[PDB]
Amino acid sequence: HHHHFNLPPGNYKKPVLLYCSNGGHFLRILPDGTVDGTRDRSDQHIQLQLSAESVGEVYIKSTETGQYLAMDTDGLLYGSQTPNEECLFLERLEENHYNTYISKKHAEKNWFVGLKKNGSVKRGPRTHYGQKAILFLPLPV
Repeated sequence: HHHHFNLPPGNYKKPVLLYCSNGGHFLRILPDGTVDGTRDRSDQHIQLQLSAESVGEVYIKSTETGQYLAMDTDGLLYGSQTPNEECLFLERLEENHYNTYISKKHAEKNWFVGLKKNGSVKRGPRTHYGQKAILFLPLPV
């Protein structure tokens, strides 16, 4: 147990857009497996479906391509065709409002899903508690 257990109130009944408070980008998983952010609300690759695998642990899946968000051994996010250990994230409430996603595999290292102000994803080791890059709001599609 390396992290707190404050959980967000939302559920996984329907797909969502994961809006990053840092630069206002939506998390996107492109067909080729690339992960980044875009401000284009009409983009077809920002619709994501979350599912609970265990209380507080989720998969984040592209509804358009079926790919799973995953963080590799060097902290880089990628789209995986199949669910694996790198695809589980600890979904937590942060600052009493936002959702944060910590890599379960690398939870002890405090590696988060984060977006920079320019729309590029942050590498795990460059993220940490306290940043704006790690704060997301799940918006209904």
